[PDB]
Amino acid sequence: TVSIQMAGNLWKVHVKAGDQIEKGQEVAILESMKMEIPIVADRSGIVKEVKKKEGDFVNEGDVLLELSNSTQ
Repeated sequence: TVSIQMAGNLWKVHVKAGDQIEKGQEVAILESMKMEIPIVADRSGIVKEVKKKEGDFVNEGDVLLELSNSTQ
């Protein structure tokens, strides 16, 4: 699974089900602390599903997405 690491609102998201990501690739952006901060893939994989959308509330450990390689 991949998850947000801080409280905020999920400024934008760049994945969809069936997309592919690689460790350290950008995946979303998080608005908090009166800044915007990138969110990067904890691991590579095909995206199985996305659990969030643009502007949704997010938190530390709150899920962003699920993979066709999430350990498994």
